[PDB]
Amino acid sequence: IIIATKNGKVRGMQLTVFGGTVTAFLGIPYAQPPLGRLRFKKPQSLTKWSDIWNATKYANSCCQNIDQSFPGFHGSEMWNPNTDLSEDCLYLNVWIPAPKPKNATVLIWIYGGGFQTGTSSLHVYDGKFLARVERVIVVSMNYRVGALGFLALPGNPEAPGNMGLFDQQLALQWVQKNIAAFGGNPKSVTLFGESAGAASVSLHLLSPGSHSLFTRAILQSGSFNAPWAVTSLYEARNRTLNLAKLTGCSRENETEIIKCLRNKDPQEILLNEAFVVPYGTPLSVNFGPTVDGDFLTDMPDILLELGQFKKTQILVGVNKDEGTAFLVYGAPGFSKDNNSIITRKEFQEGLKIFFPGVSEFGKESILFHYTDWVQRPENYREALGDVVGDYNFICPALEFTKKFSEWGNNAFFYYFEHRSSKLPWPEWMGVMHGYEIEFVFGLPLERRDQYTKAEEILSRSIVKRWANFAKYGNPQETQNQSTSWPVFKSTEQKYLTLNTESTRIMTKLRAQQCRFWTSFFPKV
Amino acid sequence: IIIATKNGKVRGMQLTVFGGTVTAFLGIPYAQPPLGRLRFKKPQSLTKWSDIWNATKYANSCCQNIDQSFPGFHGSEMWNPNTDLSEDCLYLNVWIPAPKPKNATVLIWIYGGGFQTGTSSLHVYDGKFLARVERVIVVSMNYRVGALGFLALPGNPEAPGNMGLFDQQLALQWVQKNIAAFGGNPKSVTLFGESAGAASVSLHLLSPGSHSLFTRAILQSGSFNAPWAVTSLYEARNRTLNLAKLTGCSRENETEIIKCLRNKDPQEILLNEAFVVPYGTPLSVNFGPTVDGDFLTDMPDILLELGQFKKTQILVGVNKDEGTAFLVYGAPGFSKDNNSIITRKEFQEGLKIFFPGVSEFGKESILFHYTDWVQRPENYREALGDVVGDYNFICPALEFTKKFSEWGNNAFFYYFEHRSSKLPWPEWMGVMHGYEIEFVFGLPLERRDQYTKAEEILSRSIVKRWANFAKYGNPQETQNQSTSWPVFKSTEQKYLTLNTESTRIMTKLRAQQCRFWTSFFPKV
Ligand SMILES: *[C@@H]1O[C@H](CO[C@H]2O[C@@H](C)[C@@H](O)[C@@H](O)[C@@H]2O)[C@@H](O[C@@H]2O[C@H](CO)[C@@H](O)[C@H](O)[C@H]2NC(C)=O)[C@H](O)[C@H]1NC(C)=O
Ligand SMILES: *[C@@H]1O[C@H](CO[C@H]2O[C@@H](C)[C@@H](O)[C@@H](O)[C@@H]2O)[C@@H](O[C@@H]2O[C@H](CO)[C@@H](O)[C@H](O)[C@H]2NC(C)=O)[C@H](O)[C@H]1NC(C)=O
Ligand SMILES: *[C@@H]1O[C@H](CO)[C@@H](O[C@@H]2O[C@H](CO)[C@@H](O)[C@H](O)[C@H]2NC(C)=O)[C@H](O)[C@H]1NC(C)=O
Ligand SMILES: *[C@@H]1O[C@H](CO)[C@@H](O[C@@H]2O[C@H](CO)[C@@H](O)[C@H](O)[C@H]2NC(C)=O)[C@H](O)[C@H]1NC(C)=O
Ligand SMILES: *[C@@H]1O[C@H](CO)[C@@H](O)[C@H](O)[C@H]1NC(C)=O
Ligand SMILES: *[C@@H]1O[C@H](CO)[C@@H](O)[C@H](O)[C@H]1NC(C)=O
Ligand SMILES: *[C@@H]1O[C@H](CO)[C@@H](O)[C@H](O)[C@H]1NC(C)=O
Ligand SMILES: *[C@@H]1O[C@H](CO)[C@@H](O)[C@H](O)[C@H]1NC(C)=O
Ligand SMILES: *[C@@H]1O[C@H](CO)[C@@H](O)[C@H](O)[C@H]1NC(C)=O
Ligand SMILES: *[C@@H]1O[C@H](CO)[C@@H](O)[C@H](O)[C@H]1NC(C)=O
Ligand SMILES: [Cl-]
Ligand SMILES: [Cl-]
Ligand SMILES: [Cl-]
Ligand SMILES: [Cl-]
Repeated sequence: IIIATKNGKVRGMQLTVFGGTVTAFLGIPYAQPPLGRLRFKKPQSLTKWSDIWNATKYANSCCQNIDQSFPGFHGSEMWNPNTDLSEDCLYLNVWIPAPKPKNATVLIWIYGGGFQTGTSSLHVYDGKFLARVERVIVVSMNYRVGALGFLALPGNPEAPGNMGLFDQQLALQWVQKNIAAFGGNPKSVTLFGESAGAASVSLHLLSPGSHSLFTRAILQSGSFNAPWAVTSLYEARNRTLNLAKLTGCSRENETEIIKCLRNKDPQEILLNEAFVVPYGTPLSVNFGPTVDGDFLTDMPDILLELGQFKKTQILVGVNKDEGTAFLVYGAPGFSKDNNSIITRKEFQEGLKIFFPGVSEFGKESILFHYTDWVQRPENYREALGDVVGDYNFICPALEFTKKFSEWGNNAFFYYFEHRSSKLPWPEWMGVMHGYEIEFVFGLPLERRDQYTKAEEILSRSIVKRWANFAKYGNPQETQNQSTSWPVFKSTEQKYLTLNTESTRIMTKLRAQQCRFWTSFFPKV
Repeated sequence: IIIATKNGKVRGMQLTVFGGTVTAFLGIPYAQPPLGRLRFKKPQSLTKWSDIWNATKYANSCCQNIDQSFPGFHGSEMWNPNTDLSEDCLYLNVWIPAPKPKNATVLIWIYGGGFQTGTSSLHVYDGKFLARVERVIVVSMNYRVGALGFLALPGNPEAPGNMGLFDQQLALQWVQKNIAAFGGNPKSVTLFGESAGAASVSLHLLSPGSHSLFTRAILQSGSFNAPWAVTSLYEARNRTLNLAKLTGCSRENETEIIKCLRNKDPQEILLNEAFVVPYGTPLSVNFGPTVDGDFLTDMPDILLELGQFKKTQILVGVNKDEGTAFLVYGAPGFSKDNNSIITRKEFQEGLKIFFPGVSEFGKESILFHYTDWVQRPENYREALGDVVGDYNFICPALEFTKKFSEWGNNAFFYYFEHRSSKLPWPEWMGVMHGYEIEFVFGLPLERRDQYTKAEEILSRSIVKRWANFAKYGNPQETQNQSTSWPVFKSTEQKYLTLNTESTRIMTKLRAQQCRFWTSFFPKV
């Protein structure tokens, strides 16, 4: 099966899925390889080829450091790249239903990884189930991460910042230009992403250059107002300068720093990324989105507050235990291989790990809010995970949702509270960050895969809600006497819970905690 | 001029005021002298006399410690008793217009003094101007203060607690029974009081036994939810026991403690009051109102929250610099005789003076809220006064007013921001606690008295607003193109400013500060 695109012909492959067929185009190029003089620059448009480009396997993932904390452990290693790393990584994937759809709604996935890691080729991002079951087209792209994606010297087109966000945007344009040839509708495009991919989705809502490149947006565990999501101009300069220093690239002409940096081996850039900050945390985002005056015209908090964003429906959600994953990457007394009962003093040390440049009064105030017990051995263990999850993910998603909904548009908020029966991490970690993704992509619809029946049904329903959101702007499941998902409004603040037992309409998720993070904490 | 009362005849005296005449009955007894076996007991009803009781001078003030901090200084000494002290102090005063009114509205004054001091005979509480100018009747009473008024052993009728509040109540009853004989209307009775007298007024709103004894209420700089106004059952026991210890009255039968205490000289009781707490502040209320199960049936915060109070109009207000008066009674670096520029470290020490049993985190949180400057030498001096005024007076009055108004009734809130031209305290102390009182009582209407013309006019208007509140439930001045005083509602929270220049309608007095005291601080 060959499809003609604006730039040339591409050949896909056929896949058998659930007694049916999906056509996959894995590894289509969508920009000039950002090599040599192009390193650190905005992606450049691709020139046409003749002959048939073979899109029959996943392409290279972008250069990135890897999680080596737990070698041989599936819980961590499932997130590591499963394709060669290369600066030559600007590729995308298309999954289309078979037979070819006529005008299918398009779902475009943006992976997370803290803007430092990730790739579109992970097993948990495999778009074939969605294409099979919902007759949507799924698109996913690789975008540059780390310094190669986000090194910033404000205004300097040699290293303008946000390059990885421009990679995402050029791929959204590729879909606008090319997806009708695959039977897709460019006027019915939903972005969806998780963590940094969700924060990325939220920034496309703010970027004028992305306005016309999509219809609706889904934000899983992330948004651009999360404390890790946007690098200040101040931090970004300092970090670019530290990178320069660490690589023998300290200069006077700023364009001489970049020219020098362009001569370094990709691997020398990667090795030095960790150290550009004096004290990092497990949630460090050394190189991330900045206000560059191009993709992002002003501090995004100001844009959100004042209603300067694309007016459309949003679907937003978080997981019950967002913060737990992070505790075993540096918090004292924690371990994936025991129940991690910590003491008051370990808790206090843990705050120091997660809030390194925060005043002592700042830290005691967290302690004060989070240690008024209602004792129980796991009090402290549980509080630290909640601290981390509320501050970094839940309260920001909830605030993003209130502020966005205040300008008129329908918003839907979910609280995912199901722990995978296959989860390789311990029980105390609960409903972890990243672990709704496999339900969204329909992995439990595969009966061979060892999930329970209740999980198949949960996945089926979520897949239907996401597809209905995408096609119709309303994440209902209308056929099986399902709980109706109410609009989230800043007054009532209704949200839907997602779980195998009984799905509920509830109100004001984390009301007390978020008042602390959102109103008070930003003052310290 | 002789008037027959239920208990006997009383003779008054005539007074010349503003080219007219007022009749004064100064020193009418309203209960059995609470002496001997009656010490610490609820006031007992007075038995009739024959012959004419001479009410021609102020009676004894109740026993109390005196402010000796500034001998010969008018600023402090104007508040000290100006009549002999005696346990034989249960007397009241009546000022009536001449000629005798037909059915005049009645204004009943309850003095403050932290429930430890005060008397109805102060020059600033002289009811003759009000009687002359507004043709109201003014009543005022002495009530027991300190341990003699408020010593509590819950449930024990030898020392039940709240005796001074029962003194106030028996005097309200005396007015119900006797004021028609003076030309007054028992159905048109407004209580007004300042500081502890205002807190007392607010408790009469909660006490079922006071329900039928008045119509409306005015609260100047105080309410029962202020942090100093109600003694916990816990503190009260401890304090009664410490008093016992200090006087050689420690016993086993609790009624043996009281019997012993009844043998002590009044002066030995007074001397020991200060020490019943390990650490007091300048705002200490050693012996005050308790939940006694009689005057007060439950924790007053619960009563207010749940709407269990007399449904009527209230007029509530505070002064611009409530907290300053207190700083020269123990805060380091402060003095009435210099400009009291303190440093950060003095500020911190001052918090320790005012918040002695408060966690170190509690104190830094005050510091954090109050030291974000917009530097200026008087930053710290000003912040400490604001801390003290907001916490102790302004935020509680504002909260009382919101909560009361939420049950349907009209409430009016004022912010008194005029500094007396005659104020003997320094300028840095500004618009002090206690210094609206002389405007309310019309002292500036006396032209001989050295006040400015703008002050005469301000006093005239306030007197008219208070009298209109009392007579008609609406503190308007309707004749002189005055700013209309809007109802205070918990949404808009409109208040009127009182000053010589221009009177304003403003909103949400101390919004940021009170969120701190009212929502957050009670948690520490
Ligand atoms: C801006 O960067 C400086 C640079 O210091 C860094 O040098 C880099 C090459 C890298 O190795 C990095 O780890 C190292 O810290 C930071 O200055 C440092 O600040 C800390 C304060 O805790 C000191 O302990 C370091 O000694 C100090 N180094 C120097 C040379 O001054 C600085 O903290 C940073 N500022 C910002 C914006 O956070
Ligand atoms: C309840 O009262 C006790 C009694 O202690 C007091 O004895 C009184 C007669 C009087 O002189 C008073 O000043 C004295 O403090 C309090 O116990 C005291 O607590 C403080 C703690 O700061 C200690 O430093 C004292 O040594 C200690 N004394 C004794 C004998 O224990 C106690 O604080 C108080 N509790 C409450 C309810 O606040
Ligand atoms: C869980 O495992 C961790 C790591 O193995 C344990 O934390 C260690 O405990 C002891 C003393 O507290 C020390 O030898 C190490 O320094 C600790 N490591 C870290 C990173 O804190 C922890 O004790 C275990 N807890 C259990 C079994 O509850
Ligand atoms: C205002 O007066 C007070 C009291 O007289 C001064 O505070 C004193 O200052 C010195 C040193 O700071 C000490 O000798 C005393 O211990 C202080 N007394 C108290 C109670 O703090 C203060 O210095 C004066 N401040 C001025 C002129 O600004
Ligand atoms: C692409 O795939 C086709 C079909 O098998 C093959 O014949 C062709 O040679 C391929 N082109 C390459 C390897 O570049
Ligand atoms: C796809 O649907 C859109 C409306 O969203 C319509 O305007 C467009 O022409 C359609 N394209 C097809 C069926 O080719
Ligand atoms: C509706 O329920 C049926 C079973 O009665 C199931 O086969 C189907 O997958 C469900 N549809 C959705 C979208 O959940
Ligand atoms: C009360 O005053 C009257 C009038 O002057 C006087 O004649 C009478 O004796 C007085 N009674 C006393 C002093 O008890
Ligand atoms: C006083 O006015 C009241 C109404 O508040 C009325 O009921 C009462 O009879 C009046 N008493 C007089 C004029 O004696
Ligand atoms: C109204 O103003 C006049 C002067 O025109 C003044 O004499 C009078 O006291 C004022 N009345 C009140 C109640 O303020
Ligand atoms: Cl929960
Ligand atoms: Cl359901
Ligand atoms: Cl002010
Ligand atoms: Cl006016």
